[PDB]
Amino acid sequence: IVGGTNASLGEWPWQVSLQVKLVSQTHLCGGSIIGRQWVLTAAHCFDGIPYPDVWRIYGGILSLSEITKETPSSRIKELIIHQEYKVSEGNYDIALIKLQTPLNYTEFQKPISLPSNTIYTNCWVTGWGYTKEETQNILQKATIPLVPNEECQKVINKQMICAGYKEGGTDACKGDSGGPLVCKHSGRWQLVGITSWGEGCARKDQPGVYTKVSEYMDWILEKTQ
Amino acid sequence: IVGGTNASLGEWPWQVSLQVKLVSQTHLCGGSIIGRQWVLTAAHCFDGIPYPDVWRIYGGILSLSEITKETPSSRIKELIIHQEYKVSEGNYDIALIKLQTPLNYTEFQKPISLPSKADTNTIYTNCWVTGWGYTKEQGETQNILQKATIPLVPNEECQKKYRDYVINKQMICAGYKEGGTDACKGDSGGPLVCKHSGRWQLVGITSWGEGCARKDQPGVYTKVSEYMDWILEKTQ
Ligand SMILES: *[C@H]1O[C@H](CO)[C@@H](O)[C@H](O)[C@@H]1O
Ligand SMILES: *[C@H]1O[C@H](CO)[C@@H](O)[C@H](O)[C@@H]1O
Repeated sequence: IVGGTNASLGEWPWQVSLQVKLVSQTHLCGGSIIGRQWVLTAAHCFDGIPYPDVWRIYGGILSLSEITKETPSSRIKELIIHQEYKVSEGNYDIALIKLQTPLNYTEFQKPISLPSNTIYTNCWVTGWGYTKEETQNILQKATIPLVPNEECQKVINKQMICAGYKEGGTDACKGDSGGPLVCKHSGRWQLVGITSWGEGCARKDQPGVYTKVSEYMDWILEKTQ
Repeated sequence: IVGGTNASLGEWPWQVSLQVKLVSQTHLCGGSIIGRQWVLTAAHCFDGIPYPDVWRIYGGILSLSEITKETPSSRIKELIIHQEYKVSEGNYDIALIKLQTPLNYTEFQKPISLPSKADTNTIYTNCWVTGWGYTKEQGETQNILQKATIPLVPNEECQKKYRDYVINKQMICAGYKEGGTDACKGDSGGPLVCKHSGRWQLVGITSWGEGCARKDQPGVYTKVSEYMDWILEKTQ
């Protein structure tokens, strides 16, 4: 995350860190709790490392230093990458992770509501990725305005969402992929976007791109059975 | 394709024809669309004409005759031949083409999925080669795209079959013991694909041999899954 302030604990209980830890761990990507045994994240996070048993998932934390031997992790029972996703492009950048053991929610770990079709205000982003360019131990926060896609074009499908100041200076960078773009409306927080890609980490006029969760609901419901 | 049959329109929408204008414009290789601006092919296709500006790339067609000099072709912005490939030699025989201009996906022009490193134990039972190559050992390029189905022949038995050359892990062998069904001259760089699940996957790229359907001498194919890191690296 870049352009943004440090994270209160409990403020974003749905945020998880996906880590691989082959022999030792490493935070590679973010994700969102959406169900007791379900995390939503970006397909491209698993390009280099599609091996599910190697991944480890941590929620309800703020400082990655808190993770230790006696820190319960979640495991991937099943990794469901969209079938149209292809490594060479940013289309269909979405993935469901079915957890091995269903979580028991707390003050610090709870799900996000999926979007059920409007004009969002108060949209936010989070993550453990650097500002500018290394990895931060403490989760981060920045507020951002949606950019209409048709303007976003400066190929961007109906399945994408864009956000960013075109003055620039706040966006997400590596390690923030698969993390959530959320919005606060009808009094309720919703998960509107999944961070996917943008050229650079936004500088000046480069809005970031996000998978648009609402247009993948059929998919998500289909795959959760 | 020796021992094949006509493809239908839209059947193999990732298949492209790689041509060059020497005399009349001429088909020299095949290739596979793997993204809007990415085409995967064989590196030995450029052995004699390693000048990118010269090549025209055509997709979404069944008959090469459909191609008039008024049909729009894609051009090569960037030719990425694998770092370790050497010209006469048969290893690392793979190349990425970055197109000058994004393609438009249609019914007849689609990309094909690549295999995942987590697919590498998969046993594929339903495999196909397609191309405009010769249909007999000494023959002519074919107007209508050919298809042929052909079984994978495991590494060790394929090595047995080729005493003089070395068949490494980066390759993959397909053919019948009797022979008679194979890729021929003009099919190089084209796709070997396999249906697994409900999904087509690019499993190989036609490479060497071009014995063109000799007895017990399976066509040899570049094993795509072996190059995922390379591809991921080059396509960013
Ligand atoms: C969050 O808090 C850390 C403490 O490590 C500071 O580096 C900085 O104030 C950031 O906003
Ligand atoms: C509730 O679920 C938690 C998930 O971690 C387990 O520790 C346990 O099975 C309990 O029933």
